[PDB]
Amino acid sequence: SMNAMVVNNLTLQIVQGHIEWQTADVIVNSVNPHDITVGPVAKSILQQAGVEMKSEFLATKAKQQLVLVTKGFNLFCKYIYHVLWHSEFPKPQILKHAMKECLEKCIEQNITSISFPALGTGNMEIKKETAAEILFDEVLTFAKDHVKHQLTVKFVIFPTDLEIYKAFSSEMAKRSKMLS
Repeated sequence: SMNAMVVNNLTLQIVQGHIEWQTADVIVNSVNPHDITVGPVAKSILQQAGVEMKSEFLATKAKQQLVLVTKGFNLFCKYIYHVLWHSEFPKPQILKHAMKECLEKCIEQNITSISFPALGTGNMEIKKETAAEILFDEVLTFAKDHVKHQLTVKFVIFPTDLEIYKAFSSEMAKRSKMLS
């Protein structure tokens, strides 16, 4: 099935793999803002990035939002964008607004590649198809509003999350057909 598409200066890719083993300018984490040590993506990123990443997260948080930015530390990225799942807001709203914020931050920081997990999936509030719709909506809106910005956006799906992979790939194929 489809795993990559180009929309003007934006390249969209779906990859089966480990988010924490990516090389990209930015890797996106997904956390409970009060405790970054739980959840499959968060635990993987924290293990790979190392203890100094948690220290910087905590220090930055104490100085203070939907995205908190740290260095990559032992990840092969320059920055980590930590999406903060604040408990008091509806999850679909957080997903949409955090995606928009991440993509704008890419322009702010001269980012050429950003790798996301299957953001917004694996909870009880958002259907996988809904998460895919939201994410693709925001990436395509971004491309329409910032046509000049060259960016590779990759969604990295855990290799055994086959249903999630199918949902993202189906959404890609639909978007590609709409655009052709």
